[PDB]
Order: sequence, then C-alpha cells, then structure tokens
Amino acid sequence: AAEIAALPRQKVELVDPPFVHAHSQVAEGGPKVVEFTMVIEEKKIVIDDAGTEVHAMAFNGTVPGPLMVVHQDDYLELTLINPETNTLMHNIDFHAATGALGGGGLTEINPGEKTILRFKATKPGVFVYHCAPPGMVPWHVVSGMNGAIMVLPREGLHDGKGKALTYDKIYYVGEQDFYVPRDENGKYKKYEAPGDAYEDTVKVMRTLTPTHVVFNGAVGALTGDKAMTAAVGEKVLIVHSQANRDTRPHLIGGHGDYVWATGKFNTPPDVDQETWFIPGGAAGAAFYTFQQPGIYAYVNHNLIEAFELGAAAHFKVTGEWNDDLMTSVLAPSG
Amino acid sequence: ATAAEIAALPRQKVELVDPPFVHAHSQVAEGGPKVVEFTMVIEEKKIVIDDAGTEVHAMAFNGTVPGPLMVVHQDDYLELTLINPETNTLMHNIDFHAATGALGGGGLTEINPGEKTILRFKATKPGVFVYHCAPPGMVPWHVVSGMNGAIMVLPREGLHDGKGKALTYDKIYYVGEQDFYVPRDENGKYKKYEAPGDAYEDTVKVMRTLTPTHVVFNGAVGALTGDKAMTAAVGEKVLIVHSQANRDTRPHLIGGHGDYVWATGKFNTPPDVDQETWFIPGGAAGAAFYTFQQPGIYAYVNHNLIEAFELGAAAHFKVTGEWNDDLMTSVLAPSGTLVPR
Amino acid sequence: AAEIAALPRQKVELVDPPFVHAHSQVAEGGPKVVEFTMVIEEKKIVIDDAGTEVHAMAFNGTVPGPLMVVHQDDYLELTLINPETNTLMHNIDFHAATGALGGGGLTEINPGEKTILRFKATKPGVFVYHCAPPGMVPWHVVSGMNGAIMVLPREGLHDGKGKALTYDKIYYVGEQDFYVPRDENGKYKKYEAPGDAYEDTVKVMRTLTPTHVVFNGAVGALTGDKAMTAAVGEKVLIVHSQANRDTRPHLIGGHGDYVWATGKFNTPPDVDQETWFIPGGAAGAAFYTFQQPGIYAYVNHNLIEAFELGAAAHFKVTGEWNDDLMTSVLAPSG
Ligand SMILES: O=N[O-]
Ligand SMILES: O=N[O-]
Ligand SMILES: O=N[O-]
Ligand SMILES: [Cu+2]
Ligand SMILES: [Cu+2]
Ligand SMILES: [Cu+2]
Ligand SMILES: [Cu+2]
Ligand SMILES: [Cu+2]
Ligand SMILES: [Cu+2]
Repeated sequence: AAEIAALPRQKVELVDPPFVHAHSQVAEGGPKVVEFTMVIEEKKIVIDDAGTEVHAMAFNGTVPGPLMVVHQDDYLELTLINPETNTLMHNIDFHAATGALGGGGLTEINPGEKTILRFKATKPGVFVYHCAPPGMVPWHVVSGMNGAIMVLPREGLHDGKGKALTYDKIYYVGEQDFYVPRDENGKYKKYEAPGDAYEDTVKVMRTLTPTHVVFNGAVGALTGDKAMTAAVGEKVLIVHSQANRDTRPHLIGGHGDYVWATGKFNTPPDVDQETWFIPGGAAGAAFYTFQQPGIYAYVNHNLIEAFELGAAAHFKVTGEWNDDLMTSVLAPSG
Repeated sequence: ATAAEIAALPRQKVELVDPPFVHAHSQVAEGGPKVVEFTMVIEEKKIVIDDAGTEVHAMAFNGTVPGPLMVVHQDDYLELTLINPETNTLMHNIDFHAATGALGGGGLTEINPGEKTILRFKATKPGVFVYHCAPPGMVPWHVVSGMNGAIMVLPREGLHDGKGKALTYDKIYYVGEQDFYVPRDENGKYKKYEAPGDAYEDTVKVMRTLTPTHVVFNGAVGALTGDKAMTAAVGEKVLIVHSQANRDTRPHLIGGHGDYVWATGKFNTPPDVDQETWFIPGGAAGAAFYTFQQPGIYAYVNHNLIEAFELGAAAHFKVTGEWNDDLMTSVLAPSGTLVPR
Repeated sequence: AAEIAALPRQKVELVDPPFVHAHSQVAEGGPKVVEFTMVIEEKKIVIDDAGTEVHAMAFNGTVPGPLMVVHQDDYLELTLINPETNTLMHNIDFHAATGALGGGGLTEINPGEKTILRFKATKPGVFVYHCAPPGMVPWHVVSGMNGAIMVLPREGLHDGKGKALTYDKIYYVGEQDFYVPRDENGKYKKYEAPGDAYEDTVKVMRTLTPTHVVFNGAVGALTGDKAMTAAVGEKVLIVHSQANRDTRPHLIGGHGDYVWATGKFNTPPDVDQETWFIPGGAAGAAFYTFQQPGIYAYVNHNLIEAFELGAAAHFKVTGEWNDDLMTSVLAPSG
C-alpha cells in the first residue's frame, strides 16, 4: 500500500452490452488504477412483445450493467452516482472484491449522492457485481441491478497447460430472471413507480418461479438483426453472468472448446463442452472457434426457459460451409 | 477428407437396441475412421407412464423414450437415416449436440410425415452428448414429449482416467431421464387427449410453471425396477451413461459411488473421483464408472429425493456375489424391547 | 480378522453444529475404530420468527445432525438408538459407506431399539448421511433427518499440487429445505403428531418449492450473537451439506480460496471461487483465509432463498482493516 498515489491512472469509457470496452488481453506494463464511472438509472423497461413492463434499476442505464475489464493486481476505482431523479438508495457489491460485503457496506448512496470505491483485483476471473441494499437485496438484483467484471491474468488467457488463448471477439450476455406480477385475469400489472410494485413482486419472487428469463433485458434482445456476429475461424469469448438463478448455456450447433464454468481463470477450463452450468451468483466464460457459418442460437438449455420464457440469443456467422464436418446426404424428401 | 476420400472409407451398419442396453461396440477402435450407419424411425404414440394409467403422447426416436444410444469413435462419421412415417402428424428433425453446424443438424433434417433424410457428420469431440428433436417454434414441446436420446463418441484408444491409465468397462447401461408435464383437470386427475396436437395448449401451461408432474427413467415410473433392474456382479466395472435434455439432475448410486465421473460427459476433461452425487445440467449427458464391491440391491436415483421417490426418478441394480464384512458389517442387528407407541 | 479385532478404539463425544468435535487433521497413529453414539429425537421445533413449527426428526436432537470426523481407512462404528418415546421407524444411510444402501438396509430400528453398524471409510471427502426408511425416504430427509461426515486423508488436506492446507477453525453449515403446509387463509398448519402432517406435507413437497430454506434448523440461527467467528489471518474450513436440494454458497465479502465443490478430496479443488455449487445429495467444503475484518454474510446465492426464505448466516471477523485491498476514496456524499 505504498504507494497507489504513484501508480498510473487510466480512465475507461464503458460501452453497452453485449459489447465490451477497449482493453488489451496481455497487460501493457505495470499495475494501474483503472477508473470507471457509472450512473444508476431507475426506469421502466419493456421486456416482451406484449408490452410487459418492469421497473428496472440499471447500472449505466442497461440490464445487465456493463462489463468492466481490468488485470490482475490492478486497482479498480469506481465512481458511482445515484442522481436526484431516482427514488431509492443503491450500492454495489463486487464479488471480485475482498471486504465490507464486496464494497456494499461502503457504497450506500441515496438519490443525489455519489461515492468512490477502490479495490484491488487480486483474483483473476469473471465475477458478478450487483446492488445489495440491506433489507432489499433480492428485489434490486431481480430488477436488473447486476453485471459482471472480468479480471484478466496479466499474461492474458491460457488453457490448462500454459498455452495462450487469444480471442478475436468478446461478447457479454447477462441473463436476468424477472418476476412480474399478474392480476386475477392473468395479465401482467403495470405500476407508476418502483416502490408500488414491491409487495406484489415479493409474492411472485417467493414462488421461485420467474415469469421471464431474458438475455440483455428483453425477449429477443440479441436476436435476428441484433444478433452477435462472427466469422468462420474467429475465436470468440462469451462471458455469461446470472446474479440470482442457475443457468446452463449451450451454443446450438457449436461447443464450448474451453469453458471456465466457474468463471475463475486459475481453475483449469473444462473442454469440448456441450452445455455448461453457471450457478446463480456467478459468471462464467466459454471460448469457441467457429467452424461453420450460418445462424447459431445461444440458449439456457432448460428449453422451456429458452423458448417459452425468453432465454435465447443468435450468433450470425459468415464463411464457407465445411462438408467434411457435416453434410445433407439426402435432403428431406417423400 | 474430401467427398472422394469419404466415399472410400469402410461402412458399418449398426442395429440399435432399446435402452437401457447399448448396441455392440468395441471400446478401443479397430482400424481407422469409419462411416457408421444408423436408421431410426420416429413414432408418435401413446405411452403409459405410471401405475395409475397416466398417458402422454410421446414423440419417440425408434419408439422408445429415451431414444437409443448410438456409439461411434472420435473422427468416425455418423450417418443417420431418419424416417418420419406418413402415420405421424408432426414435422420432426434432429439436433446432435455432438455435431458442428446447422443447429447440430436440425436445420438440415426437417422432415414432414412421409419424408426421410440422411445426415452425416464427423464426430470430432469425444464424450457423451444429448440429441433431441428441435422443430422451429415447437422445440421444448417435442423434447419434453420424450424426443431425445444420447450418443457416445469414444476416444479411439478407449477411456482413460485423469493420469492416462486405461479404464475398461465390463457392462454399459444408458439411463435417459425425462421430465413430463401432464395437465390436470378440476379434480386433480391427469387429462387424456386424442392426438398430440389436442394436448398442446394445456401442456404449455404446465411447462411454464417449470414444475414437472413426473420425472422418470426409461419412459415410466418403475421402468428399471423389479424384474427390469439392471444387473451386475461384485468385481464388475460398469459405465452408466445418464442424459437429461431439458432439466438438471443429480444422480447417485445408493450404497455405491461414482469412482470416476465425467460429470460434463466429455472425455478430454479429466473425471472427478470418489463422487457421492454428481450433477448433470439440463441439455447434457454425463457418465460414471463404478466397480461393484458389495452384493445386493442398489437404487440409482436423482438425489432430489422428492423427484426420486415421489415423481419417479429411481432405478434398481441387483448385484450378485459375496458380502464383504470388512467394508461394512452389522455389529448389532436391530434389537431392544417392543414398546407401546 | 485378528487384525481388525485388535485395532484401537476411540469413543468420541459429538458436539452440536455448527461446531465440530475435537479431531486431528493429520492422523495420529494407524487405523482405528472410531465409535459414535447418536440418539434420534422426534420433536417440535420453531423454524422462523413467526412461530412456524415442524415436527423435526433429528439425529442427536439437532438439525442438521452432527458432523462426524474420521480419517481414510478408519472404521466408523455407530451406535444408533431410537428411544421408546418416538413414533416412527428410522435408519441411517451414509453416502460414505459401501453396501446395503449405505447402511440403510441394516439399521431399520423401531422405537425401543438400537443397532450398531460399522463401515470402513475408504474414500476421503465430506459426505451426507440421512435417514431413508423404505417408502418414506424424502419425508424423513426434509423433516431434518440428515447430517454429514468428513473423512480426512491420512496426510490431512492438500491443494493437489501437494501443498498442505491446515485450517485453524472448521464450521459445519447444514442447509435444510422445509415444506410446511398452509391452510385456506395462508397460515402455516400445526399438527399433533408427525404422522398427522404426512399427506399435507407430501402435497407441498410435490410442488418442489420449499417454504423455508434455513441453516442450522431455523431462520437466523447463525446470525447476530450466534454468528460464526474468526480473525484476520485465520484459515477456516466451511463444510456445507444439502441432502435433498441444490445450493450455491457464497461468502459475501470473501471467496472460496480452495473449494472442493463435490466434497471429495482426491478431486483437486477449484480455486478463487465466488460462488460454488453443491448438488442436492452432497456435501462440499471451502477453505478461506480471512483478510479483512467486519461482518460477512454467508448465503445460498439464490438471493430469494437467502433473504426471503432464510438461507443466510453471518461471520464476525476481528482484526485490522487493510486499505490496500479496499478503501472508500470518497464516502457517500451529496
Ligand atoms: O441444442 N439446443 O437445444
Ligand atoms: O443415499 N440415497 O438417498
Ligand atoms: O454478494 N452477495 O450477494
Ligand atoms: Cu439498487
Ligand atoms: Cu452476491
Ligand atoms: Cu419432434
Ligand atoms: Cu440442445
Ligand atoms: Cu427417520
Ligand atoms: Cu442419499
């Protein structure tokens, strides 16, 4: 702790998921204080094609909050702002951090306040962060107040046996379970302010059964034309977080070649995975090299959650077909 | 390979057998890459899933739930002829999690009743993998009506432990675990329908609760119990492959262990050892290797014991041989006095 | 045979969770027959602050039953007693044991009976044990009749790269799902005898949705004055079991530095974990060295189960704050 005042500072401009801000895989030079700013927004979001609304409580105005990237032993310095236009106290708990409830006990900010938190990123991996105000923990989390950080090793990613792993592209999929109340007639209810939905929401939460499970804040957010892109031969890192509930991601037509299912880079990755499992409260990352072009779906493989409740994204991959890997010998025919 | 080199390879036609058994195969591959041929007919049919006579309209690969296990080796080609008979009412296809491209084959295999297709893929990654039907717009409904199975892609050189020692099994069984979602009437009695389509709306409503009414092995409560128990002998090394295409499960052999478990099902990831209960996420298959050391009845269960013993996910193994008192012995059998209660 | 008959015998007095009876990490001497005695108590317990009560079926009178510690290749010899004051037959199944349904087939005792089972502890790890009477297995387990045992390697714990891990303190957290029926008004029912609750309880169980998920038998049992304690610099092993349902433990403000999430010490541990996953029917263990003082919460990180249904514990850790790891650069302010 002597001295951090002396270390280089670097200010980062955050971008909206599923993209990730600029960063280098291998650390250029020594330890830094890496600086981020996020503003909290409470706002209504519409989550499906029926006009269903949630009162979201959103870091940077998005669900999930943006991905922050630092290197191991960097200091992450966060300016967190709760504008006066908000109604609730908020804070932040980084699972990457050591002490004071992951920073939660040091960052309680009422509307009109700000705070600056610094922590040392001592363990490499992807980690969830989320709001956790005393007495209202799960309600902020399942109103979308969560995201993830990645803490890369200084030397960048490696497989289990020291071989370097370099990605071309990285995408951040935040999965969210939402619990939207229904009236006597089975229609989703609307409210005029976040606090008004509280009691009705807690009733649904206690059933443990979400009404929607979505990627990047809405059904179809990452589909069709809002689809993640790649090319045949590109190496893609997919970071996936779920702050509350388990998930089992699967790339339909592909694999996880290397999967840190626990999200922790000092634990050697599983290989050749069809479906991996990320427990509620954790983030995980999978590395894949695309081999075939076309549309891939990326899903939570409880297929009711994926296809009925919203948990499905697309990858659109360009390139030439490889008939050795797969071919239609006889097309469907009568 | 080019198409020219592929047409040159030896071809092997396999006759599939119903689960929990597995067709004849070799552990270590004899020779180089082959084209292994399988045929499956899809059958939509009513199945009875409990002793109360509860029905579902199953959508079954080869007429069973789960569909049969197909066994190939790494870098073989699997060539499937898939037939959807004109007596079925729905379109079907197949998605192999083992395959690369076109939604695991689903985008190339859409067949209406009266059609057939032939797909070929290269099995480039060793492990056990789920396959399932996946028709656009109707994906979970086909899967939770039983339209799923698994394949095993063995390493050329057979299985090894984490330290490259060979692990040779004497018997293999395949347990496919299925969550069903059977609608209930006013009186809480299970509904019956004429055709699969008639059950659709009411089934989706149950599915959205995420709560199955039955969780069964081999298509029915008690299917692998009593005289249908799996069998082994003391000293025998058994591989149990287990799949769940939709929902998590946590298998456990009551009275035994998983000595080597590929809980993710993938043989390049080293197995976990000495497991009491292992976890297979929905959408995957896993495999456990065990050597029986004690005779008697064992139960093999999903260890959410409500799913095992109330909803149906329990099977038996009956194991022959001599008892080992060093491993366990009753020092004092239940005894005492007969008291009022 | 003679060999087995001549082994030394050690009687161990059990202690209630979350504490653990005295033992040595490294075995002192060669194999022994370790003797334990447990009496089964069926009794009414209060599980929340609303006075909800359940008829518990408790090994040694506690939920969970106590942790038994032996080392690999010791024999565990258990005397299990079903007092004449009880109403139901009970038995025991050790997942650590080989044969006769884990011992369940050899230990079926009516009230007024006792039995003694010996088994060889051949595999190292933490393992669940639970009651399992034929045809009523889940009902005894979710009435609290489960615990865990720990079979230490002879050489004590290691990180698998061979380095010794020596803990200063060990705590045992047993997590229990309860399924308490409600009447027409939504108020939890009370019953005269445990048999009276059976039909109503099985109906709740079939929903797969617990009414309460608690640590150490009640909401708040390990919070406030009953928090687990440690100091900065101490190494703590937390053994956690769940006999029926999955859990995802997380130390808020900390990590699992080494986690045997499967509970088996010949499988090398995961490292740097944020949240780990223990499937229903298993026990796991996490090893952590505290670095910061203060309150920590230890939770199931489905936060609805943690903060709404009861699955949250506290650690109170003494020592000096380390500003290098974390610091409030600017405290909450306008
Ligand atoms: O392979 N996706 O269900
Ligand atoms: O060990 N069977 O629950
Ligand atoms: O990090 N606590 O949820
Ligand atoms: Cu908040
Ligand atoms: Cu958290
Ligand atoms: Cu189908
Ligand atoms: Cu799939
Ligand atoms: Cu009992
Ligand atoms: Cu058990």
